[PDB]
Amino acid sequence: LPPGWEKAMSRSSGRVYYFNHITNASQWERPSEPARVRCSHLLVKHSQSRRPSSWRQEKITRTKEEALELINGYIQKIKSGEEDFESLASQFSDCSSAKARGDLGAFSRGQMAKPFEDASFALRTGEMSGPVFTDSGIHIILRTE
Ligand SMILES: Cc1[nH]c(-c2cccc(Cl)c2)nc1C(=O)O
Repeated sequence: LPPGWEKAMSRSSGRVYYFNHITNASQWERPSEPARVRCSHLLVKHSQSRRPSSWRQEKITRTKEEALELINGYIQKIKSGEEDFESLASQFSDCSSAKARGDLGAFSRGQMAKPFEDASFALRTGEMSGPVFTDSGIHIILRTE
């Protein structure tokens, strides 16, 4: 199985699934290193972010755990096809990258916060992370190239 990926048992269903401890991705389907990758992300900041401020809201008051709830909801809507990643990022990301549908451009190792970087580099093109925690807040990351 590729980097980060492990088999787990579903506690609701009893079926095996796969989890990635690097990107916090999880899926039923069995899965599945570049010098640069290109990603977009959606950031939900909280009261404990390094700067609890954004273009959406001057003073970010939500708790870390309320932020995780928002992230989980967005992942649901992306996975169900109810909303697409780009649209939720444009509307709801606390990163200024929201204005470019969450697109950050290409980057190499040594540039991003390590949890983000490691998540980005362990995704394959087209793959989406689960909740990824950094000092900025909580991200969902989409590897586009
Ligand atoms: C507004 C913003 N974006 C990011 C960011 C953007 C891309 C990757 C990572 Cl790790 C963090 N941090 C912030 C912040 O204000 O802390």
